[PDB]
Formats: sequence, structure tokens, C-alpha cells
Amino acid sequence: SERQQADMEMMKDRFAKLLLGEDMSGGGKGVSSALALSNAITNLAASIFGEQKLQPMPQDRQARWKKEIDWLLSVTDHIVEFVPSEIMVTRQRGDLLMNIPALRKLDAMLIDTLDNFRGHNEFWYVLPPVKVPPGGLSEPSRRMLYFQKDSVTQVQKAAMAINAQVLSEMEIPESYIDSLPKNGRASLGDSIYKSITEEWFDPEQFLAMLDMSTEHKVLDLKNRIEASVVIWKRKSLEKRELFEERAETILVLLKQKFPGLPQSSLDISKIQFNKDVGQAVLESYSRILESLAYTVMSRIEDVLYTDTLALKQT
Amino acid sequence: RSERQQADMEMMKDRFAKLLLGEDMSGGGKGVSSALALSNAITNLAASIFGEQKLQPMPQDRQARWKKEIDWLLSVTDHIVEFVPSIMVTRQRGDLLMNIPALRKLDAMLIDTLDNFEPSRRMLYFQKDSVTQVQKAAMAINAQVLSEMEIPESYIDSLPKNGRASLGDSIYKSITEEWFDPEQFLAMLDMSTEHKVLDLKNRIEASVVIWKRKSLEKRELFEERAETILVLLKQKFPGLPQSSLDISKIQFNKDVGQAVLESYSRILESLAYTVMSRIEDVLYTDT
Repeated sequence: SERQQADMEMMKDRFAKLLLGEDMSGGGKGVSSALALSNAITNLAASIFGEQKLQPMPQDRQARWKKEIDWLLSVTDHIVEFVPSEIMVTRQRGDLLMNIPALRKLDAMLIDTLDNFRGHNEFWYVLPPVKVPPGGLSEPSRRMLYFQKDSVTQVQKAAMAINAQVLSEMEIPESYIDSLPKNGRASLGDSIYKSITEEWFDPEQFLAMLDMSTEHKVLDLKNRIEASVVIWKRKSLEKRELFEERAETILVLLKQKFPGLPQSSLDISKIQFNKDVGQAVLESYSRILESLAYTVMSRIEDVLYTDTLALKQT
Repeated sequence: RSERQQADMEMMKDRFAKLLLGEDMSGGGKGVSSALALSNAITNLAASIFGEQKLQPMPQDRQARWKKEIDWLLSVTDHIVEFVPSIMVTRQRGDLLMNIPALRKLDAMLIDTLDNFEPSRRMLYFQKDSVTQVQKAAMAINAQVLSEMEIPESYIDSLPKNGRASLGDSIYKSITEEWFDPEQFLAMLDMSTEHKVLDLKNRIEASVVIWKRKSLEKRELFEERAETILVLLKQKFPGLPQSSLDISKIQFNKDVGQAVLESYSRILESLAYTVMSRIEDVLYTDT
């Protein structure tokens, strides 16, 4: 009963913070339910997985993750539209009907991968540098890590696609719009603008000419590009349509080249303003799974690389 | 117990999860505040459990649902908290600390009164007394919480030019009289229908807001007289529906604690009133 009351109280605790909009003073100076849920999902990931060293994830930790995510996603079971079939039947909303199970499957793939850290990990830490045995890893460990890396590579890519898709369906706040420069030229700057409006264009060649050396330089570029697209989409026609398309092409290259880039000013604006509870759960859950899969991928990459140095050293 | 513990955890998740949508099941957040959603859910739970209410015990199955679902609707208030000296401590907010326990008590007395169904007459008399205690105690809490809730701008924008315009010339002339007795005031008016009583309350509550937002001595007297009349109406007509200022405050309130307090106290007042009224029928049918 005590362990039982404690369980009920835990659920009550979680749903109260949500219903309060995070405002524990009571008087709803809080956030919307949609933002509360968005925040809760990202908070839970930070609590379960932390900053992520590659480490064992014991079964009890997998259990907290599973149930707490269950609680947070369960609202989506109640998000409904009516569809013809002659009758009108209630059906889960079309943007969640397959997306939610698709996300839960990526989640399970990720956990199943992290579960394989329960064995003998031959690497250790002293970002903390990772080391492997002087001879390098044993072959069974090397093969496990490659498989694990393949698995999280898959999750990262599928969750990034779901994330990008949901953000594309979320409304742009008037607050973002009023902040926009007057011009695509004004948001890009004169040098970048000239390049993107060139008669002949290769987005790979466009980016090689740029200083992309820091995470902050890339995010800056992304922010200017996204602004210019909003500016152009609201505004020659043939030619506006071309620059828009080239911009969207660069935005797609950035996601591939830089999967761990922070969220853009537009992303954050959409999230803060969004009142749609389904999209909030979609956006936050996909982002969380993409981000964890990316971090795990990179960390495994760190170990396999230093293993490559050791086999050359030995 | 394992499967029985699983079933309740699931049922409670469902109700909570549903409330996050603020009654907008399309999921677009088109939706009401969590405070109003919680207010309504308490209202609709009571109507489902009790409906219109003869004088019998509540079925065991309904008692258990009532208990369970009110436990869950109230639980949010456990987390409404403030910093106070005692060292500093974190404590349940002062308007909830004693009031929520007090209301749960009144709830239990109500259910007990119904459980207890010619010194038939003496029993029945006993029952009216303790349900009368409940009606008045719940009403005091309800009235107190409403006095602490913010008046919406929409209500203010709706207001007449002044207190005379709001009351009508005849009622304004009576309330501003040089001597005044509220009992005698009311005795001259046509109080023969619910709308007539309700329209009076609404007109009087509007004058109070008009006067308070604006001789100073005179307006303060008039305001005070208005208030004594509203106290008399509460006691003469315990079954009176909510005023438009009441309804406006509820629709607009974002405070979760006050929402739960107002709604729970309100359903307990009216439940109490109905059981009182239903006992009065048998006692009159007796006479």
C-alpha cells in the first residue's frame, strides 16, 4: 500500500504540475497545457539520460522512462477527429494516428540499444576523454558497438524527419513576424544574398565559401535563412520561388551536416506559442529521441575512433 | 490487489490526460484554462453522481466513484504552496490549507445523512438540522472564495453608466433613502419568481462594482446597504442560481485553487439544499 500510495502520488505529482502550467503558486501565471507537456517531455529526458559518457541503463531506469513517457503521451489517445465510413466514426487525429506509434517504436529501438551497455564495456573515461585497451577492443565488443551505432543512426534520422515535419505544420507567431527584417536581402546580408541569387547555384559550393567553423556561425546562418524564407513566402515571382527553394535546400543540408545544432529562433518561437497539445507532444518527443540518438551515435563514434588509433598503435 | 491497483492508476491517468485538453478534444487547444476545466469537471461529476436526488442511501458503487474521482480532482490542490516563516517552510496555500479539509468533512456528513435512510419526525428533524449546517457552511466558503476572485474586464465593460441606471429609479430611490431597513426594502418588491430575485441580485451586484470603482460617505453607505441586502437574499433564497458576476468570475478565473474551492463548495451547497428541500416535502406532506 505504501509503495502503492507512493506510485499514485507520483502520477498525481506529474499531472498536477501539468494542470498548474508549472505555476506552483496556484493562480495560473503558468504556461499552456501544450507548453507544459512539451517541457515535461524534455525535462524527463534530461532527468533519465542526463548529459550523456556511455553508461549502463539498468532495468529499473528503463521502467521509469517507459511509464513516465506513457503518462505524458496518454493525452494523445484523447485527441480525436470524426471521419466518414454510412456513419461518422471517431478516430485518432491523422497527424498522431501513425506518428505516435512510429515514435514509440524508435523509442524502443533506442532503449534496446542502450540495454546492450549492461555487458562488459572495455572502454572507460578519465568531454572526458575515452580510452580503450592498449591492443584495442576485442572483436565482439567492436561488432556490438558498430551494430549499436547503426541502430541509433537509424533512430536519429527517422526522428529528425518526424521533428522537422511537425515543426513545418506549426503556426508562426506574430511576435516572430513583427521581428523580421524588411527584406530577404536585409536578413541574409549582401554577400550571402548575392550568392543565393546567383544564376547558377550548388548548395554545397554555397556552404564551402562560408565560415562554418563554430556551432554559433552555423546557427546564425540557419536563422537568417529561415527568416528570409518567411519573408519571401509572405511577399519577380518565378524568382522568389527559386530563392525560397534554394534556401530550403540549404536548410536540408544543414540538418544532415549538423544534426546536433541547437533549435533555431523560429523553432523556439513556434514551440513557445503553440497551443496544440498533439503537436507539442509530437515535436517534443521526436526532438528528445533524435537528440539522444545523436548523442549516443557521437559517443560510440568517439570510442570506435580511439579504437582505430589503438590498432594502429599496436 | 495488483490488477486492482493497475485499473485505478489507468482510470486516473485517463481523467487527468483528458483535462489537459481543456475540453477541446480536437487537440488544437481551442480550449478552456485548466482552472475552468477542473471547475466544470467537479460540477459534471456531481450531476452524474447525484443528479436530481428521493431520500435514500447512495448506492455503494456510486459512493466509491464519488470518493475516488473527488480524491483525484482535489489532489492538484496539494501542490499549491507558498513560503512562510516557522526557518522558512513550504506550506499549502492559506486559502486551501483549512478550507479543503473543511469541505471534505461537509461532503462526508452529506453522504452520512443519506446513509441514515414516528419519532420518524425526530430523526427527520435531526437530518434537516445537520444538512442545514452543511448548506450554510458550504455557502460561506463559496461566498468567501468568490469575493477573492478577480472581476473580468468583460464584466466591467458591460456595466451601466451609474448606480441609478443599474438599479432603476425606484430601487435607487429606496436604497438611497435617508432611513433604511433591508427587510422592508425587500418586502415592497415583487419577489415572486426566481428571475425577479436573480435580476435584483444582478442589479445590486453591478451597483456595488460601479460604486467601488468610482459624496464618498454616501456611496460607502449605499454600498454597505447593498451588501446587507445581498446577505438577506442568500438566506431567504438558498436555492437561487448563480449571479452573472459569479458566472463571469468563474469563466475568467485562471487560479486552480480558487476554481476547485468554488466548484466543490458550490456543489456541496446545492446538494445540501436539495436534501433539505426534499426533507421539507415529507414534513409538509406530513402536515
